[PDB]
Amino acid sequence: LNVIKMKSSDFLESAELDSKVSLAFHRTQGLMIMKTVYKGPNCIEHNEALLEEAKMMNRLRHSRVVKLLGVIIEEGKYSLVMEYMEKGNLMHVLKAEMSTPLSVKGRIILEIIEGMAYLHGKGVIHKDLKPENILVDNDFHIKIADLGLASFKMWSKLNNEEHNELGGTLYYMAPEHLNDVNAKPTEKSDVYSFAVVLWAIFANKEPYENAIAEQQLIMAIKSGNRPDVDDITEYCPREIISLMKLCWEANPEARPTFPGIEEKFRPFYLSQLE
Ligand SMILES: CNC(=O)c1ccc2c(c1)ncn2-c1ccc(CNC(=O)c2cc(Cc3ccccc3)n(C)n2)cc1
Repeated sequence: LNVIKMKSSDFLESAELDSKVSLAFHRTQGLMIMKTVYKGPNCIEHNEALLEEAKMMNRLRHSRVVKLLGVIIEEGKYSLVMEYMEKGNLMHVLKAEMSTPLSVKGRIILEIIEGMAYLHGKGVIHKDLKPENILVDNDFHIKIADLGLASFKMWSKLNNEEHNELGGTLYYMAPEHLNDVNAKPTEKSDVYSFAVVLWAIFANKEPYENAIAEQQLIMAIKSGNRPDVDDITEYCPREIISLMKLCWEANPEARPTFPGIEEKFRPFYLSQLE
């Protein structure tokens, strides 16, 4: 239940693509993901600040939030060890040859809502909610993550050491945050990202494929351009299109909270989707 101090000797591994990440087989505990944050020539000393922060992160415990299983804190090697989510990210599931049924998509949306309401209920503002931070297990249940690791203050800090040998977010970023280095993220910013995730779940693709240039898209979105609702070929219930439109509202105060989305979406899910 708690964070375990693991040793590098307890594993064997393999590389992978992510915000490096390598799957690892633990000698006695089985398959895990190891994210190595620092591998260096400098024995570092503030091991406790790194360990306490992982214990503090480990306090976010919910069925829809990725669990940290352990940490490797040793001479020149610092790694986060996490549970493996076997299907990868939500975009990989959506672009797969087999199509996800509407009932399973409905459940995925509800589970994203539950995860986000839980995080906001803990005073945690995600700032990069997007399909790559939504992980999927073999049963198609989701768990929200933060692969950039911005939420872990010291682990991010430790990565930026200079004796250490070691974007795309724009589509999901709320327009107040676009072209601004100082915009502070709010719960309503995450609600905006959820609306674009909602569109992508039904379009099975990334938004704005016809955008020629990044400054064009940034200026377009700020003037009120949104993902094309007509470019959803599959059937999206009118209730979800209405919700998507309310959540990407230009005015942040018009956007609902995740608890208010849950109250509306769950009865609809149960009555209309499964
Ligand atoms: C094809 N590729 C994959 O198959 C694939 C890729 C990455 C995977 C994975 C499978 N299976 C687990 N990963 C994984 C999970 C987490 C991390 C890094 N860790 C976190 O993101 C994290 C976030 C939190 C709590 C939190 C959540 C949301 C907002 C703020 C804070 N905690 C405890 N850890 C790295 C890899």
